[PDB]
Amino acid sequence: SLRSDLINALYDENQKYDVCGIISAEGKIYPLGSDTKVLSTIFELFSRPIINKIAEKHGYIVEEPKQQNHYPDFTLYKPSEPNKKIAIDIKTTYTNKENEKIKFTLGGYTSFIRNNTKNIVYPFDQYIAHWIIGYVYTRVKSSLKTYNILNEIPKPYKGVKVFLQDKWVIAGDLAGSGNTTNIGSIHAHYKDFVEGKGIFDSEDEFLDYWRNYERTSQRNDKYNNISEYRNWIYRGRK
Amino acid sequence: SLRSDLINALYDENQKYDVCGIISAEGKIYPLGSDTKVLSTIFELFSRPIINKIAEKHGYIVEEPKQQNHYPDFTLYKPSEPNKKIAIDIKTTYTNKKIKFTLGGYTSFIRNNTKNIVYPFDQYIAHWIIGYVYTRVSLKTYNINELNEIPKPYKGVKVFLQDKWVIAGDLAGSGNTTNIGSIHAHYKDFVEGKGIFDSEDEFLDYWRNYERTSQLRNDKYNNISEYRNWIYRGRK
DNA sequence: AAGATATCTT
DNA sequence: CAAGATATCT
Ligand SMILES: [Mn+2]
Ligand SMILES: [Mn+2]
Ligand SMILES: [Mn+2]
Ligand SMILES: [Mn+2]
Ligand SMILES: [Mn+2]
Repeated sequence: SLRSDLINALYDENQKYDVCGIISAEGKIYPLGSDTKVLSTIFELFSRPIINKIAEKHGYIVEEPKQQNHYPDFTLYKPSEPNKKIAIDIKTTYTNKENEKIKFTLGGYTSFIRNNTKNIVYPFDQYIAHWIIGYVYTRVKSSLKTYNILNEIPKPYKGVKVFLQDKWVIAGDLAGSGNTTNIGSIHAHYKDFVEGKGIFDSEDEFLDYWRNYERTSQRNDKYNNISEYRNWIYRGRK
Repeated sequence: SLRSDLINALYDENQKYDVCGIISAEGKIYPLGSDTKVLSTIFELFSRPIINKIAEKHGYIVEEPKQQNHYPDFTLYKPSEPNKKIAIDIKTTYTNKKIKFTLGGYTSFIRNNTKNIVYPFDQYIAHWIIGYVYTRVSLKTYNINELNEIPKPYKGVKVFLQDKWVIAGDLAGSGNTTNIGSIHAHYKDFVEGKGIFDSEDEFLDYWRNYERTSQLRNDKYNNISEYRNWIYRGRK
């Protein structure tokens, strides 16, 4: 499928190529930094050509937000099925030591999930799937000078791993951020995201949970986690 | 000076080079995107070796944050006087052809000496802003021989180095993330320092006492004139 | 002015 | 974990 081919292409590109710098049209290269702000951007730009190639191979149109601050990073759709759009979002996180547990922030829970056209390229109800291409990397004089046309240039990361999974599948029950009201993913090992070991039973449960999750702990008398939500649901949503 | 040599070096590097992609050790090039989140990152990495070069020429050690989410991008200090550090922070904004920058939070290091800062705030004697302004303009890969044909995600870029206080405005630059907003002016005003604050003392005091929401501010002050009136009322 | 867009630190 | 930080934009 488009999906099996997408993840295959991503997993494969990550194996065969290592980003190591920014290059100008004149051939001068500037090294990269080791913080997530830099790597998330690098990993996303590294993903863009692959995502588009595969989509074109499957007859899908690819569209990126025309305006900034609009989810998702990529919208894939066939003209023939305008209401079956697929949102693909690239997310990145780090770890100081490989194999440790990781967590991702999975977008806000007060924008498009609560409002059909809020901060999304197309209305939420036109997408039938929301995929997450998650990247994980172990943080790592040389990075201070410029280089000319590779191999010597030090790479600010170690053991980059990539996965593709449904957002609802890896969604957790605890916020991924406070003042920016983000859904938090499960806090588990990379293998757990690949195998889809989340906490919701269905996409509808994930949606209902985040659509009724309160903004601050002061959730006290509603629900703060999946167990409480199920009890809340059992009682009649009150 | 270090400042004049840095400003010059910045201008020259900007005139001489156009970043056009990310390159792998294998020679394959991925193009750049056209949003601030991407450009801010590129403009900053572009700034690093030059800031480091001039610092070396002047005998300053350069330190970047070891920890994420800590101001500033670059901490410079001479090995003899460690208590007189210079903070250099890169900021970026776009133009579809008057501009404004967010200038960092007003509830972190300026209210607490050790909050979100690499070194105590009181060890810094200067806070410089290297501002990049770009006019907003592929999904294919390229090789070295195709450098000149890689589409740039910007039509033109202008860079400036000014003191933070000098370009600071009086309205926030963000709400839930409580950032100071710069003045809303033309690129030339940032270069020439046509601010609103009478002094860095006034800038600091204004942002250290700016309330987070309009409700709170409406009892104190929402702009420069009101803060001045608040001062006269005895800071009450 | 308030709150979105992406992640991380305390 | 929560809350609030990191950078910008809508
Ligand atoms: Mn994007
Ligand atoms: Mn993304
Ligand atoms: Mn962890
Ligand atoms: Mn919109
Ligand atoms: Mn700290």
